[PDB]
Amino acid sequence: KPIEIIGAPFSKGQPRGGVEKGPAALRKAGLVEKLKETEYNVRDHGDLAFVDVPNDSPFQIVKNPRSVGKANEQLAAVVAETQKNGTISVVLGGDHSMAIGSISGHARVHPDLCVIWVDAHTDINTPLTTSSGNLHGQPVAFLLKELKGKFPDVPGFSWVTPCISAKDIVYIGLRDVDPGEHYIIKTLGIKYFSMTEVDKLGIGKVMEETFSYLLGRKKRPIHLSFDVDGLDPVFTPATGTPVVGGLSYREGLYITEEIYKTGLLSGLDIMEVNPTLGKTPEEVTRTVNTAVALTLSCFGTKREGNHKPETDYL
Amino acid sequence: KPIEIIGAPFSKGQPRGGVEKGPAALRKAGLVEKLKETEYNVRDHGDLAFVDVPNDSPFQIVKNPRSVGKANEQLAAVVAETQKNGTISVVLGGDHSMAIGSISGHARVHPDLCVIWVDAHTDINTPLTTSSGNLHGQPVAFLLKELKGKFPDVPGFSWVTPCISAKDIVYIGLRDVDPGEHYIIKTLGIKYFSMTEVDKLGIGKVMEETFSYLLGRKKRPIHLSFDVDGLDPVFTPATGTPVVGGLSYREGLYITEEIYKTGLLSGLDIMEVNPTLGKTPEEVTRTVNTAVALTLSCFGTKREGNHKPETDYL
Amino acid sequence: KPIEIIGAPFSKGQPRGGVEKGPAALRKAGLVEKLKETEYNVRDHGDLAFVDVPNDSPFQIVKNPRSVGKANEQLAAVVAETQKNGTISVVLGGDHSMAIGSISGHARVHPDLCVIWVDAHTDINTPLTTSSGNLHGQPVAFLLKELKGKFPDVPGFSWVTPCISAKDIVYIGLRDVDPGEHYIIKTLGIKYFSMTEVDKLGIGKVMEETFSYLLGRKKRPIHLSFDVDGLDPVFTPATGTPVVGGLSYREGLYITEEIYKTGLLSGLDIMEVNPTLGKTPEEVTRTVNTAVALTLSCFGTKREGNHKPETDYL
Ligand SMILES: N[C@@H](CSCCS(N)(=O)=O)C(=O)O
Ligand SMILES: N[C@@H](CSCCS(N)(=O)=O)C(=O)O
Ligand SMILES: N[C@@H](CSCCS(N)(=O)=O)C(=O)O
Ligand SMILES: [Mn+2]
Ligand SMILES: [Mn+2]
Ligand SMILES: [Mn+2]
Ligand SMILES: [Mn+2]
Ligand SMILES: [Mn+2]
Ligand SMILES: [Mn+2]
Repeated sequence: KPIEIIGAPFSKGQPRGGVEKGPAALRKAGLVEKLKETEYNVRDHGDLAFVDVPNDSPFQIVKNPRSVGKANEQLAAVVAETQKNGTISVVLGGDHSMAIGSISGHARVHPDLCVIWVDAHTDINTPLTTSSGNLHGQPVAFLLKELKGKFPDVPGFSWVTPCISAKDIVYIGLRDVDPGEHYIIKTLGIKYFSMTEVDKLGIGKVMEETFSYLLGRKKRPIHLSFDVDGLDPVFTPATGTPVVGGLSYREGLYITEEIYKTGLLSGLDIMEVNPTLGKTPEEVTRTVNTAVALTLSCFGTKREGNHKPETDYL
Repeated sequence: KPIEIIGAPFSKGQPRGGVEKGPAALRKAGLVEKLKETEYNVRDHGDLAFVDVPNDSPFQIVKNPRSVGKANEQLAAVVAETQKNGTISVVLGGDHSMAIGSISGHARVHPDLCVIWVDAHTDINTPLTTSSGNLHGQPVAFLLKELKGKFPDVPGFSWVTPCISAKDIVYIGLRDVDPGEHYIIKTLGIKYFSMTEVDKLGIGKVMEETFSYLLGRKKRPIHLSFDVDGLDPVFTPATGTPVVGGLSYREGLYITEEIYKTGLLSGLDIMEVNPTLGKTPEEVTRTVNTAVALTLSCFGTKREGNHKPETDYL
Repeated sequence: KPIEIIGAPFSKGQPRGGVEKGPAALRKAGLVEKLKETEYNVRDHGDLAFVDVPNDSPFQIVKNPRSVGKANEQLAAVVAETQKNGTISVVLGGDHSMAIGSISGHARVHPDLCVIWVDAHTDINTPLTTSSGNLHGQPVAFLLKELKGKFPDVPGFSWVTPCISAKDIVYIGLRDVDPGEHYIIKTLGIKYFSMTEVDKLGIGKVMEETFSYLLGRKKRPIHLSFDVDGLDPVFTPATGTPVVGGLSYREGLYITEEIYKTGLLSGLDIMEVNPTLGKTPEEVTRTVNTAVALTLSCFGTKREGNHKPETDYL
């Protein structure tokens, strides 16, 4: 099966600059090279080039709506394309607002996909409930069907179509949820596992329930939108919104290990890696590497080790 | 339901100065303000003022017995009072020796309460088994019934009455127990979960067994005496007795989260926070904040998030 | 029951110098003294003195084969001796290649022993599958029966006899396995718990299955070969091969605590501690201490605490 790396050097989803340098560091850490060494065909599509919408006025509170709507429009197109040709799309990137485009382009080719969202935040704020207007905290809002027409239309997102419902998404890692965001997820009966659940249940049982809940009836494609801040700040210190008491490095690998085993991985999001937010070179390296490592886990790399088929090492 | 903050800036329970500055930093970190934002009525009773017993000679090994006996006498009175009026008493404080007074005053108004003691130490040394004489490591000894008249009477604790028995107390976090202390807890068949049990069982199952063991028959009030050193030194570095390999920040929040859900929280002890023991400002801040956070957990604040009832955020 | 400390300051098992300074630091940290304080008879046999084989040419890729074969030959003899007299042998040491000698000498006196191997690596590379030739990564290869005559004879290991089979060994901590190594352990149906299993199952259940799998039928002696790098780099930072996402300080104590309770501990290996690889004095101290602590756990020291029998502390 083929794999395609898509860089999405974008950062207008949030105020802190640096995330556009994300895909660049992930590659610099040998994400491709390493990937090639697995049982998958790798092809680097390069980093999409975004054209900055001049005079992008803030739609009420929502900031840079047109720049983000155009950036995501462009990507969704590219993702749909590689999905079309039967390959797995892997989106390295800047902020998490690019998930709007990634999950959209994916949904087109596979309208029956479900989403496993590993993040410390829900990112389900509507243009009406954000307190910052930063779009990187509203992706789920544009993609959900139930949240359709529950908020005014935004400059540039016209092209979007609420493709997935609240019964096809699952959260794992939540620990910092806004009042409104909590309202929406309790209102729409969305399935999730907050750090407290992860604590009570254990990561093993979490993944167990997440699959039987999303693949119970029909076995559909899986889109893994992984927000690097879903691990405790200790492991992935270089991000915009660190939040203590989160997933651990082991837990994050186990979650990507189990998803691999389901053989249903169709799309991936290695979002929020910001090479400029590390208090020391170490931290940034720590962060870029676990991101890399998490990605390789999604595509084979097992901790127990791996060996090439049909080869007798003795 | 009402809540009442009672500062007890005392520190003669142990040699290291600084803990009396405890309640002051907890408030400085917005403990009240934040508390108010929950579904509870908050009322700051202020910091009790302790009068130093002059010429307080050491009763054999036990040090500052009269100062501690008088400090705890004063508090017990105050705690009983707010307990009397039907409010939850929250004791911020200096050393853990003030637990003698807190649990006493509480016991009066509710003689059927049980105690969940999150600490790395047992603090069940009798004036006869301490090796330091520091009283902050003997609280349980004065409160237990079975340990009645098993040690000589001390200058100033006359007013105390062994109110609870060893079948109403539960330990969670133990990892540094003296020879004698271990003897006593094995002798009196006291229930506890040492870091090893927490390791074997998982925090989820720990809490499960702790409740069915203390609320199995009758559902009684719960007194949570939380010694901040019960978390690993990494999370709460500013204390008198750091001990590695302890509870983690997540575990600590889960323990306070579950206790909240039992709806039986009557008294709380946020003991041992020492603003002057942090190797760097960071450490102190780290410590004061998790202490704060643990307290808010006890009264509502959930990681999955919260929203105000009867309010339609859409 | 008696205990005997045997230093094996050897380091030709791997390229990085420093490990021969291992036993010296472990003792410098009071390993003996502390040990004495337990219910065991302690006797320091001192550090074996190894004679360097001059002109030790590399057998193909395998390096320093004669120096290592002679070093291990010497030790096996000493270990068999103290095992003979009915005492427990504790081998402090340099690299893990010395396990060949330790487990051999042990097997002689107790041919029915099983091995619990706490390590991040399998160390089951045959002189034919190593990529470095470093012997500290091939111990199991020489000791296994099934791997008999599957590789050419090496200069100096003639004296060895594949004494244990793949159904008497168990791995716990694996997270960095070579392709070949993985092949061998899957081929020989060897039992193990990789960090992923530890994650899914929990350490408690791990130990549970490890015992019922090795002591299910017959209750035999246990040889614990503990590779200090089996803990995450955070706790034992001073080693040759750090690997992230490994066992935690608590987990490591639990594993040694449970093995103690089985009352079957016959031999111990406190391998790989390298006092010269610590980025700061702290790290080395951190490392030497947990090593020490893990050892004391094997012989009694419980976290819940200990008290001397027949002594009424009241
Ligand atoms: N509540 C915050 C959410 S911050 C979004 C964090 S993320 N996961 O990087 O998208 C907001 O007001 O935007
Ligand atoms: N074993 C020690 C116990 S130190 C008490 C620690 S605490 N939890 O802060 O009260 C003593 O001799 O007092
Ligand atoms: N695959 C490595 C294994 S490194 C052995 C690590 S240890 N546990 O210290 O023996 C090799 O090529 O020797
Ligand atoms: Mn996000
Ligand atoms: Mn996030
Ligand atoms: Mn205490
Ligand atoms: Mn304590
Ligand atoms: Mn090893
Ligand atoms: Mn190793």
